[PDB]
Amino acid sequence: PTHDVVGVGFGPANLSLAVALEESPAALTSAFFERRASISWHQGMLLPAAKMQVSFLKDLATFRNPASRFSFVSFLHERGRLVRFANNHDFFPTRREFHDYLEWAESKLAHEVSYDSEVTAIRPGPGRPVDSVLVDVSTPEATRTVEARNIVISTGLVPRMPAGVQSDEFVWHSSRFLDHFRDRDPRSLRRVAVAGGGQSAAEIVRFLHDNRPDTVVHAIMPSYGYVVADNTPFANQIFDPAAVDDYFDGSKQAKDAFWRYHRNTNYSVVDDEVIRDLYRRGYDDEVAGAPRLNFVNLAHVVGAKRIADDTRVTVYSMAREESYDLDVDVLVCATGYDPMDPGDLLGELAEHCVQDAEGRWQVDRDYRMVTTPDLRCGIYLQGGTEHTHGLSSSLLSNLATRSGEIVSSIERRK
Amino acid sequence: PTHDVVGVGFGPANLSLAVALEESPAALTSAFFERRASISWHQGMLLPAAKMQVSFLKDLATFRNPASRFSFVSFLHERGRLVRFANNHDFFPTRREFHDYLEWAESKLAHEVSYDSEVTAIRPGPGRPVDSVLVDVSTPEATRTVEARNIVISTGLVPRMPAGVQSDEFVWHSSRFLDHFRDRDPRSLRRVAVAGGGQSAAEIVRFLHDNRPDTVVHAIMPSYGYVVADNTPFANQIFDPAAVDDYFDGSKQAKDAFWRYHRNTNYSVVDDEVIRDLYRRGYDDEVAGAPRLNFVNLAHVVGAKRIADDTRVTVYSMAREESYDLDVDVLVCATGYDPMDPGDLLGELAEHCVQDAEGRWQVDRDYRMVTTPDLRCGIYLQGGTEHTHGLSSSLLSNLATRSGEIVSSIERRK
Amino acid sequence: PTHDVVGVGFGPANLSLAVALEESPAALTSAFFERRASISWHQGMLLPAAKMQVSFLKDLATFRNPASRFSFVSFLHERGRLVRFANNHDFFPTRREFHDYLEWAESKLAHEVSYDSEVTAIRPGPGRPVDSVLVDVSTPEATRTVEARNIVISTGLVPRMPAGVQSDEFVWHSSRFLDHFRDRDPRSLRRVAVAGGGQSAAEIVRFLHDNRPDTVVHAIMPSYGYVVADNTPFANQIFDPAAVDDYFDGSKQAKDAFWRYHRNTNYSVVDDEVIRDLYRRGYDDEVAGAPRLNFVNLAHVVGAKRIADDTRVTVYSMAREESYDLDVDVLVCATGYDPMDPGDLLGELAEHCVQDAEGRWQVDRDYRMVTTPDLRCGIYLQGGTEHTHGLSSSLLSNLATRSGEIVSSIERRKS
Amino acid sequence: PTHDVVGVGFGPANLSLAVALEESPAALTSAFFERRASISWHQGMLLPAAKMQVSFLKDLATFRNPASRFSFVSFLHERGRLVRFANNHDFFPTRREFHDYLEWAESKLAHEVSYDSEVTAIRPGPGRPVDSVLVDVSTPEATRTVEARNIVISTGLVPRMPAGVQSDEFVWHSSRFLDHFRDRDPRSLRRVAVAGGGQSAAEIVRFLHDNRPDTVVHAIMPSYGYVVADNTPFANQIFDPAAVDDYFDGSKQAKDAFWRYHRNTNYSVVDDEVIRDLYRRGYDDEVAGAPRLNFVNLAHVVGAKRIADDTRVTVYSMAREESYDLDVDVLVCATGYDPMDPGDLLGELAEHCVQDAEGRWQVDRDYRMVTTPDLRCGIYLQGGTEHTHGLSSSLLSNLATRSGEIVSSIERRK
Ligand SMILES: Cc1cc2c(cc1C)N(C[C@H](O)[C@H](O)[C@H](O)COP(=O)(O)OP(=O)(O)OC[C@H]1O[C@@H](n3cnc4c(N)ncnc43)[C@H](O)[C@@H]1O)c1[nH]c(=O)[nH]c(=O)c1N2
Ligand SMILES: Cc1cc2c(cc1C)N(C[C@H](O)[C@H](O)[C@H](O)COP(=O)(O)OP(=O)(O)OC[C@H]1O[C@@H](n3cnc4c(N)ncnc43)[C@H](O)[C@@H]1O)c1[nH]c(=O)[nH]c(=O)c1N2
Ligand SMILES: Cc1cc2c(cc1C)N(C[C@H](O)[C@H](O)[C@H](O)COP(=O)(O)OP(=O)(O)OC[C@H]1O[C@@H](n3cnc4c(N)ncnc43)[C@H](O)[C@@H]1O)c1[nH]c(=O)[nH]c(=O)c1N2
Ligand SMILES: Cc1cc2c(cc1C)N(C[C@H](O)[C@H](O)[C@H](O)COP(=O)(O)OP(=O)(O)OC[C@H]1O[C@@H](n3cnc4c(N)ncnc43)[C@H](O)[C@@H]1O)c1[nH]c(=O)[nH]c(=O)c1N2
Ligand SMILES: NC(=O)c1ccc[n+]([C@@H]2O[C@H](COP(=O)([O-])OP(=O)(O)OC[C@H]3O[C@@H](n4cnc5c(N)ncnc54)[C@H](OP(=O)(O)O)[C@@H]3O)[C@@H](O)[C@H]2O)c1
Ligand SMILES: NC(=O)c1ccc[n+]([C@@H]2O[C@H](COP(=O)([O-])OP(=O)(O)OC[C@H]3O[C@@H](n4cnc5c(N)ncnc54)[C@H](OP(=O)(O)O)[C@@H]3O)[C@@H](O)[C@H]2O)c1
Ligand SMILES: NC(=O)c1ccc[n+]([C@@H]2O[C@H](COP(=O)([O-])OP(=O)(O)OC[C@H]3O[C@@H](n4cnc5c(N)ncnc54)[C@H](OP(=O)(O)O)[C@@H]3O)[C@@H](O)[C@H]2O)c1
Ligand SMILES: [Br-]
Ligand SMILES: [Br-]
Ligand SMILES: [Br-]
Ligand SMILES: [Br-]
Ligand SMILES: [Br-]
Ligand SMILES: [Br-]
Ligand SMILES: [Br-]
Ligand SMILES: [Br-]
Ligand SMILES: [Br-]
Ligand SMILES: [Br-]
Ligand SMILES: [Br-]
Ligand SMILES: [Br-]
Ligand SMILES: [Br-]
Ligand SMILES: [Br-]
Ligand SMILES: [Br-]
Ligand SMILES: [Br-]
Ligand SMILES: [Br-]
Ligand SMILES: [Br-]
Ligand SMILES: [Br-]
Ligand SMILES: [Br-]
Ligand SMILES: [Br-]
Ligand SMILES: [Br-]
Ligand SMILES: [Br-]
Ligand SMILES: [Br-]
Ligand SMILES: [Br-]
Ligand SMILES: [Br-]
Ligand SMILES: [Br-]
Ligand SMILES: [Br-]
Ligand SMILES: [Br-]
Ligand SMILES: [Br-]
Ligand SMILES: [Br-]
Repeated sequence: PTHDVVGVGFGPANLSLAVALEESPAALTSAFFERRASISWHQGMLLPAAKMQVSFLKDLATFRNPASRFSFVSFLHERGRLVRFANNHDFFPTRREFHDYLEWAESKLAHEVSYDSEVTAIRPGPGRPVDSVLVDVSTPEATRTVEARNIVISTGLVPRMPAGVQSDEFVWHSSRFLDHFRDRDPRSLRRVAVAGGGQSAAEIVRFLHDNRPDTVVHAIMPSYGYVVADNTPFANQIFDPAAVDDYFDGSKQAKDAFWRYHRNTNYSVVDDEVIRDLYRRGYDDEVAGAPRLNFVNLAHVVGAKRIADDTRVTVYSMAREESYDLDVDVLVCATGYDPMDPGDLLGELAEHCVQDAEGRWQVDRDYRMVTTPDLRCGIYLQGGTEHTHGLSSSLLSNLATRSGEIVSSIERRK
Repeated sequence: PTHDVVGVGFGPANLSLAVALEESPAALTSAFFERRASISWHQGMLLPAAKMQVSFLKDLATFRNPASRFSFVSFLHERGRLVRFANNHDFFPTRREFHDYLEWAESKLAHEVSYDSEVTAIRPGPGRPVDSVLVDVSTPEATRTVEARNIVISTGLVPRMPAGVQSDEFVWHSSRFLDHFRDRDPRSLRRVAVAGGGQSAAEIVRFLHDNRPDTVVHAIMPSYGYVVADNTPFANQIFDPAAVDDYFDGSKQAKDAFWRYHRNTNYSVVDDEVIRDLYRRGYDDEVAGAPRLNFVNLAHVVGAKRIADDTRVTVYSMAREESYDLDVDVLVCATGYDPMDPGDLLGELAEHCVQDAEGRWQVDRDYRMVTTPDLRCGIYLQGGTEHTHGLSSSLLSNLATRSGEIVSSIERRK
Repeated sequence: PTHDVVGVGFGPANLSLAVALEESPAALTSAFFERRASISWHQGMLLPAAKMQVSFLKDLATFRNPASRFSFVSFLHERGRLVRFANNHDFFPTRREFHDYLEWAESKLAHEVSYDSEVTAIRPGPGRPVDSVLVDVSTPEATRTVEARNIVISTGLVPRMPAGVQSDEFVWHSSRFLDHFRDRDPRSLRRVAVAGGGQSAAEIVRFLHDNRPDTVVHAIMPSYGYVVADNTPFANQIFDPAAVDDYFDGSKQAKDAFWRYHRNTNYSVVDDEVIRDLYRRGYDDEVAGAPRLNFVNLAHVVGAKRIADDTRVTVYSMAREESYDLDVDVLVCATGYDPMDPGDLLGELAEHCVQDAEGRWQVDRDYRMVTTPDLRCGIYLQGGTEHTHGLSSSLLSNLATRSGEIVSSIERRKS
Repeated sequence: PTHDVVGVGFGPANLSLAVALEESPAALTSAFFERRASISWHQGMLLPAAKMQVSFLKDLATFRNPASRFSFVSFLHERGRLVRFANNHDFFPTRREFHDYLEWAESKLAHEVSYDSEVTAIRPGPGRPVDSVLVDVSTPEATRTVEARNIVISTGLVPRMPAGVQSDEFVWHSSRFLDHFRDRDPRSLRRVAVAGGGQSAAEIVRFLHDNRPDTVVHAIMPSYGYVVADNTPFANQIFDPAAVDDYFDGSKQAKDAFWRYHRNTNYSVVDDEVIRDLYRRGYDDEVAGAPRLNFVNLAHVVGAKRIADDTRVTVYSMAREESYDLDVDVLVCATGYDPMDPGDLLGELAEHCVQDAEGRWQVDRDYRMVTTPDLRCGIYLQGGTEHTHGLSSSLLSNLATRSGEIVSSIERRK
């Protein structure tokens, strides 16, 4: 049995794809595979006060269909919270609530996702021309293979550690913060270093300050202070559906300009309110004569070693041009992520995929990889399109339209 | 041809009723009569910067049906302004845009509304007990009559002038502000008095200040300064549909408590931002050495007379306990409105309508007037229920649910 | 040794006064008596996040002297926090910081305040007409009497419990919340009722929510929800120095209008940010499926009794018009305060103080009590002037000007 | 008569110097020369709604002396506007008010500034080593020379036009906008192009939009939309006096990091409120069906020519890598400024001043130019220290401390 489309991974991107498929009048068969036991949307960073970075209007479907049964508003309504929510006058739900929104949408779906199912490889199906791919799925029981005309790869961002630093028992990447943190002894983390100057770093430092009154925190970052995230209406336009076209059709020079001027809409920056809350906390501690937040500015973490009961963090100071050591209990690296890269999954097929001069994957406007003529199957990317489609690639800004264009593309070809 | 329901007036309340009728699976016949040529939603006060006092989520239908084709979001989408709107991160549309929303919703409707049609009386149909009512409609050419099993009266708020003051060519009620203003010679309104301390008074003063750089304005109000409108999330819960119950089922003592603590949510109060804008304007004028805004606090307007080229306003000062005259070109009375009273329209029918101890109409929870067995046809009120249903009666807070409850009620009895 | 002026109590008002005395070129002798061991400014309510309700510009002196050594700005500078503070862009200091500001100002003063000194009575001095008063001061060791040509009474607001409810081991007035709370065992305050819909009530409920995540709280108040405090610029003008004139010279009618329209600038109301924080808290608990905040609206606490291990709170519901019992661990009554009353302290001198029709003290514009000719000794009130001077009387809005006007009055009358 | 110190220019920087001199117990003689007839602080850009970018606490003296007779608070008090101002709860005065503050401070000063006096050169005084400088001052009547042991150069930012574009009758630099705007006839500026994406460009566009209702405006800028200014509390720390030290003592690596991460605090960025107001204006025009603001993003102005009665602006589009002509009435170039150059008055003395490797003036922390032993007189810079002291140089953030440090330095060496 050969499916019209198979989705690899089940985060928000393929969820919105599933929703788009259901709402389309086109009769398309599909299967989705998620390695984890259920939807798990950055649970390691589901901190108490964490808030979405996208407006509730930017949900699974609303921008494409303003009367979707899968809209965030529909979800508030069935939960009996729409009125309460509207009273609050906040365009930004909590991460906690949005996570519930995802699970609610998944349940509503007619079709069933296959959990505990890791896709291990994608191989060319039989014959010429190649009209199908073979998808190798590993369950905890048994391995198997499914066949599909089209495949949609949406496996998410990949944690990135500082060069020369490896994750270990007392060294964590931010993505795994709560998983480690909930599993400690509550008074065996009196000294924590957090590396990074982005949203993750800021939220973790905030949480630590708010959690235990006696934790001392070292916030280590290359800038002189947190840099504000730009979420003013015009800059935010780069996430408009039409701005995808502008980036896509634009020259390399124009693409560079988007990054030069507007990377501060998302990368290595912190939300205004979180910055102000941290600043207020620092100020009040100073007034109380009990400083706890140590901001190590203009600096990078360059190494970590466990020495007896201490995690020894090597810090490079850009001001002094020298390195030194800080001793803590745990090092949290909030040092960001690498883009989704379909390559590692593609091993058979990658040689049917065209690269550009700088060796990156060519991708069509409709998120479809560029292939050899012998490949006729569709390979679509949700994620990993930073270089072709722009800053919206890893974000929640454009779920409805992106998923819709992919579904239309697939239909247009069947 | 006897209609299931006839709507008198076509403002937002009956519009939402029309929408509720179309979305209901119940097959109900209806007709709507509006005395004006088209939807005309306080156009006299459609000032340049005027904002809705209610969230865009509080539209014609969303609270009842979160995926209505008549939602504000659907409107934005069809106009191609949903993305732009979301980027603004403002819950409050402009009055101008909301007016366009109403006209858009009216056009989408399958039913056609009858314009230029004034309802002049409502009479008992032929029968005992009465199973229908007759509805007299006057058009420019003819007069006719319509028979209905239910009526819904939604005529509006009635302009109220100060005691002992009659409107005039030089003495305007705020409701007609732009009708008189528009084409009045600019060089002829150098001195304007505005009576009142509410949202209407504040917006008019602001507009005058913004629009002619030489007008001198006297803002006359009983308070020592504008009182802020309470729109904090808890107080705003009095407009929750569950709060309608809470008022309705509550004792007279409880009802009085709503008004004594929370009338500040709507009556005789001014929006925070409008207050601050006025204050900023006054401050800057002082800095510039050119005061323009004269605030006559602890005061009321008690009379007006035209004397040669001057409108002479008699002001009573509470502080001094005396009266004095103030000469201006025009007096604008932003002195508020009276609730909608169905009584005039009913005439003949009033007698089968039950009153309470204090002489007020009794109304069931579903907005249906209490009648004597002599009457079995339904008379519903959208407006004029301040005493029975509470502060939401004249407002836009609860359109979707009240219209829905009325439609359900009519279907239930049929 | 007869002093020109004696101050009873040493809160911000009398501190203000001490500052005004020092800055005045007039050579006036003065003594201040405070019952407590040191300045103690509503310490029972010094909660972690508590913020001033008045701008830092409304400090001890700035409105009268823009370049005072006692300004809040000066304080920030000396503490090396002025630059940091400026960057925060908030006009409202924390209560904790403001408390440090007061202590700092007191230390800088050339005068020394007598602490642990309770004023127990004020008596007519010798002779007629009375040219001085005698101030009875009780210390832990001894008792003594001092003599003064003028006296300034500034003893502060007085806690007010609900009628028919008495403070106790398990029934606290908000003013003493942290006093009691810091003593009790955490696992023993699982159930708390808080009565009131004002700033105190709201702050206490937020603190409980934020500081113990398994505490259940019942917020009992007469309104349908918290009412917002009006702090918009025009309404705030009622606290302007000139508005004190406007209230004072105005008829009863106009005085009543101030209260009818603008009592919501201060009484029985809650700051916008605190309301939204509480609302956010409730919302997030509902999402998590773990409700903890129970808002009991349109209601009054009418009684409390201890029954075994439970504090039984009798609540009257206005909606239903019945009463019922609610069991908790502690009842906190955030039910407000009564105005300062110079009455009790005055005793005999009250005979020489003139009352109005409704039996209240007559007070001149300069805060001096109206007296018969048999008394020429100045009695000034900082507090307790709500009926003559208006809503600024118990607040921090007008410290600089009021203190300055009292000092000027005293000096104008010395000669 | 040899002065201890001579100030060239009398803007806020030297004004704070004059104040610092008067408050210092040191008896130092001084003279100040200003080319203009009076204090003239960017009057070309004194637009109606223009706000300070710096807090009122950052005034001429307060950070140094919290109880200065020259504080902004003292100013408000004398003008009887301290109470009113505090009620507003806005840290940012208007530019108009601040200008009045300057003039007020200048009048209070005991010292008398010499206006209409343009410094044309600074030359070494007699014999070696030079112990004084000679300052050539040109008045409308005559030219004279004064002698001084120290000199403070504070001549301000220098307007910078685009490469290939010259100011003219219909091509204006933003600095002269009001001077130019005012003579013109309203009916003659129906089409205006404004180049730039910074605070100047944004304010000018907003003013045009607000001041005429028919003007069509082309906003031409290299970014995809306005970039928000970073004004969050850690970011404002860059301007702390203690941060001057951090920048000064830091390596060249560290210095680069300040600019890389935090130039957005000031350069090529727009205040949050101004951005939202422009966005609101664009939105309402679209609703009204009358678009007037044309945002020409990802673009540069590269030439201008007058052709009959139009100004032909050549625009380069990065997106299309192409240029085209845009015809208008006036081109306003809001393309920024070039930092103060100590060097152009310096002439011969420049031989005795030390450059570094990249050819830049060496400057001591106390703002004094590094000289050979042949020069012993002090040359101080307020402005032109971007390289050595950082982003605070042209700004108002640090007037009190900078002026105080310079006064102390001069006293110390005397
Ligand atoms: C803490 C935090 C918070 C946010 C964000 C990031 C982070 C780190 N983001 C960005 C983030 O990229 C976005 O929110 C989504 O996670 C993107 O959804 P995806 O479907 O692309 O992948 P997603 O990252 O959700 O995961 C895809 C799934 O594929 C699975 N998978 C991987 N390999 C597989 C295999 N071989 N076989 C089967 N399954 C496999 C993974 O297990 C995973 O569940 C964000 N952006 C924004 O615009 N607004 C926001 O609020 C946030 N919030
Ligand atoms: C300037 C201004 C602005 C606002 C508001 C009021 C005012 C004065 N309001 C309140 C206002 O009542 C509400 O917005 C609606 O107008 C109420 O709808 P009805 O449909 O109930 O009245 P209206 O909307 O007043 O409906 C009445 C209609 O009936 C017609 N009519 C009257 N008599 C008739 C007859 N005999 N025969 C036929 N037709 C007849 C009238 O022509 C009119 O069109 C408000 N509230 C809120 O919550 N948010 C807001 O933003 C605003 N905005
Ligand atoms: C929790 C809280 C918080 C605030 C406020 C109230 C409360 C309850 N207030 C109002 C308050 O009234 C004001 O801040 C000061 O307390 C008033 O100064 P007095 O100096 O008038 O009172 P207090 O400040 O009450 O001064 C009275 C002193 O006299 C002493 N005393 C009493 N009897 C004595 C005796 N017989 N002998 C000697 N000493 C005696 C007392 O011990 C006390 O120290 C306020 N207002 C505002 O405008 N902004 C704000 O931010 C706040 N904050
Ligand atoms: C529209 C606008 C608005 C602002 C700002 C810039 C602009 C363009 N700035 C930055 C600006 O640099 C600052 O406000 C001051 O103008 C700097 O003072 P100087 O005293 O340093 O320059 P400034 O230009 O003010 O003074 C220079 C003076 O020297 C005179 N002069 C030059 N050469 C001379 C000679 N040879 N002989 C005699 N006189 C001579 C000039 O005539 C001029 O009066 C700012 N920054 C900030 O932090 N917050 C803010 O709000 C603003 N606002
Ligand atoms: N509440 C939410 O919804 C939420 C929460 C967290 C994250 N997110 C999202 O997750 C995505 C990624 O955010 P992120 O914060 O996790 O990463 P970033 O990629 O946004 O964070 C990286 C930061 O660490 C710094 N860094 C790199 N190497 C370092 C080193 N050796 N030592 C110290 N610091 C170092 C970076 O500096 P430089 O880049 O300058 O070199 C940068 O400041 C974003 O889209 C973000 O919005 C969302
Ligand atoms: N951060 C700060 O600076 C801070 C903090 C706390 C307080 N304060 C100040 O101190 C002053 C007083 O504030 P406050 O909140 O302490 O007291 P408050 O303003 O007088 O409020 C008292 C409240 O209790 C209610 N109440 C009275 N009896 C009740 C009963 N039997 N049951 C339930 N509720 C009852 C009152 O309702 P009704 O009046 O409607 O009947 C009112 O809501 C104010 O000036 C205030 O701003 C300042
Ligand atoms: N209210 C106030 O107090 C106020 C008002 C105005 C200005 N200021 C201050 O004055 C200083 C300068 O502000 P500013 O806006 O005038 O200067 P600016 O910050 O340098 O802004 C210059 C802008 O023009 C752009 N640009 C340069 N060449 C261009 C070209 N050929 N075509 C199109 N665009 C071009 C720049 O782009 P790129 O940088 O990307 O190259 C930049 O966006 C700041 O300190 C500022 O805050 C204050
Ligand atoms: Br948290
Ligand atoms: Br968004
Ligand atoms: Br709901
Ligand atoms: Br890890
Ligand atoms: Br483009
Ligand atoms: Br689509
Ligand atoms: Br609302
Ligand atoms: Br759209
Ligand atoms: Br009228
Ligand atoms: Br307007
Ligand atoms: Br008048
Ligand atoms: Br009269
Ligand atoms: Br209802
Ligand atoms: Br319903
Ligand atoms: Br707290
Ligand atoms: Br205030
Ligand atoms: Br400081
Ligand atoms: Br107690
Ligand atoms: Br008055
Ligand atoms: Br005074
Ligand atoms: Br000279
Ligand atoms: Br600032
Ligand atoms: Br003043
Ligand atoms: Br030209
Ligand atoms: Br020019
Ligand atoms: Br303007
Ligand atoms: Br550093
Ligand atoms: Br740079
Ligand atoms: Br163009
Ligand atoms: Br400095
Ligand atoms: Br200094």
